Amino acid sequence: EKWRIYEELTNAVREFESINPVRLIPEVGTNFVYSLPLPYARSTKDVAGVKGRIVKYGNSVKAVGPVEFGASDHLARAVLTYMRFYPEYRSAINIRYSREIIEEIIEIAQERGFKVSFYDRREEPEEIKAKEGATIPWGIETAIKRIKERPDIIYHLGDVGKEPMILVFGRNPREVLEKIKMLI
Amino acid sequence: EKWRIYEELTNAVREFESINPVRLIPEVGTNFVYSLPLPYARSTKDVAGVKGRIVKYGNSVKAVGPVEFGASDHLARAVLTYMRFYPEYRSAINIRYSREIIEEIIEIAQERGFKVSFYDRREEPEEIKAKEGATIPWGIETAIKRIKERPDIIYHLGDVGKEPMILVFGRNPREVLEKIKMLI
Amino acid sequence: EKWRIYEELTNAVREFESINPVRLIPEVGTNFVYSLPLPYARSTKDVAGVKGRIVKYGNSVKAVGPVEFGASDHLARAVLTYMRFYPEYRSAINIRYSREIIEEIIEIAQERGFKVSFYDRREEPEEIKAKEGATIPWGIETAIKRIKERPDIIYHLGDVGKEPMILVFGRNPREVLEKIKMLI
Amino acid sequence: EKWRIYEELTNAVREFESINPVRLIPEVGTNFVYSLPLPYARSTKDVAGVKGRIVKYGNSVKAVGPVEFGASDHLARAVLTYMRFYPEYRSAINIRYSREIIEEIIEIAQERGFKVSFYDRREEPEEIKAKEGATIPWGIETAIKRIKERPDIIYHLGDVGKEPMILVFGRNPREVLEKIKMLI
Repeated sequence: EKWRIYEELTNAVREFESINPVRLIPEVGTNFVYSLPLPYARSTKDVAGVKGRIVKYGNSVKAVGPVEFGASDHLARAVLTYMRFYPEYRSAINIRYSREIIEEIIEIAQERGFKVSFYDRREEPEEIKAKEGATIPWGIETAIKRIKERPDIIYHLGDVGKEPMILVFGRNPREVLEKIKMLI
Repeated sequence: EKWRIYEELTNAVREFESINPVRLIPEVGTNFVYSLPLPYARSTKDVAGVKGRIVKYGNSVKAVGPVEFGASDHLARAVLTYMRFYPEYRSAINIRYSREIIEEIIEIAQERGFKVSFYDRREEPEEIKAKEGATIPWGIETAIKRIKERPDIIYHLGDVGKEPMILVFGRNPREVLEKIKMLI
Repeated sequence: EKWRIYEELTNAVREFESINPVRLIPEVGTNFVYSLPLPYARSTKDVAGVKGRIVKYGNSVKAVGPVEFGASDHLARAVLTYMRFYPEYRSAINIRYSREIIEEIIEIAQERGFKVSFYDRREEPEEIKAKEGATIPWGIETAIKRIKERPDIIYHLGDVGKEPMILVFGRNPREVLEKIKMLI
Repeated sequence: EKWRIYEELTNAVREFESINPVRLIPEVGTNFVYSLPLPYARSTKDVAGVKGRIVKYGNSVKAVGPVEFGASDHLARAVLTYMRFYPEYRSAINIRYSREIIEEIIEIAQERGFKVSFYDRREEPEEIKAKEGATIPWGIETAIKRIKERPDIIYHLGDVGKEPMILVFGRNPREVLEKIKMLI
């Protein structure tokens, strides 16, 4: 349970840093999470993330803090919502978006054969926009229901005051880290 | 020169953290800078900033790294451009924007008596939007030329893929930190 | 009553076309409305407007339909809200926005002792954006409260899916049209 | 040639009004154009359109002016670009966008073996946004290349200051109008 979660993620984070993925880190920082399995995964508190995320350091990246349950808020909701459809995928990571990265992700998905969906906040029902915290889950579902298969990659373009993101899911941190490795 | 710059900023950053300004930290992180005086201030390399900025940690903030020249890129250009109008103001800091913070900043500026200007990227000439790195300086000038006096505070609302910011300037880090202290 | 209104608006409209203000017409078309008096003016049905508005023809403008009560809706609701603060200002017109046009208006505002204000859908709380047709009222109220004087001109920039607009008011069509001319 | 074009578009327009498609008209108004043939169709001047377009009247629509060559500009440039890829598709119409309308189009697209594509001004390089009237060509090219088939319908969501739009094409006005009807 918990220890295994804390160890596997803590390792992935260390390896993530070692491969030095600077071009992939957004401005808000990258968080890498690993949730508890259902039905115990009821809140972001049940999901382990990097406290302070991982930010661009010099010509490298740095995890500001240690792995702790309740560390991540936005990515946890995403993975948590995603589990409502694929309960085995309790790991995820958010990386920077840009034409190059997405084009290159598309190509690789094409090759290694795996789905990528998305969601556009411009197509979001005002009412949902109104309710706080309802947007991230809305996006995940929209994206998930968009295609027929399971999307390993879900992204969205920017919106007023909000930057674009690329989310990549895995059943555990090692698998997530593996997709990232490919991206290079 | 340099040592004095490195010391004064390094102290302010330590004090900034101590006052624990979590509500004021944006998602992209807060950077606090102190530039070299003209004519030596020719690039962001001549400006000292926090490497990795200062991010929300727990119910607090944390400066990811040490103070170094060339640490800041976006705020340095802002302060650098600002100096073209008020060469004595080589310090600045960017904090989170929101109705509350701005309303409260307005009120205080009213009280302690000091100017606040702004710029809107929606009123930005396409051509400028086109040239990379020309936007931050454009904003600063627009904001500076907007009012007749010197604006200690310059902010801007969000835009597609970009969040809103509140910039506050001072002639040195101590003065900047003092405006922030008031904000509480 | 109604006849005096109908006659006046109908004449101002005919003269607006006559002066040929093509560059001041927006893509959505310009509308010119004149409301009944308080408390009669209880809805957009109590306001007279151009059916099908006035639109760009060739290198000229053209009124699409005749003046009728209820013809307008948006511009009508705007003047309705505006009358809560200045009951005698029952006439208004909406014209194309542009840096060039708006600056002209400023100059003239200064050169003629007229006041101009604005509002921003970005500073609009999400809650209000959720209630259909609650935005126009919000805008007008916002712009009027932004200054102590009565704003003859109220504008706003573009928003996702919505174009910028400049609304000019007056006691009657003559006053309103009278201003258009200075601008021209 | 020109007369056959004039006559056909003029009749389709008269019938469009006749079917009363109010809910399918945008605030900027709907235009219906029919171009000459390649290589004759060398500019928007070689394309026939509704002067002053067709706009919303009451609970009905109305053509503001007669059919003339060069009447259109945007819709005309769109079909011009579209003809570089499908030379025989010289007719097009632009209609109001909305989740409800677009979904209907999808269903019908599926239920009638028609293809639909789109473009996004957000994925538009800043360089292209800088060159006046280079966006429409960009959009059409983008949407057409997004899929291997010919897209009968090309749409796009709203952008700052610009509304969303759904463009439907056809070999001639009958084909185009023919589709509008299914939608209705």
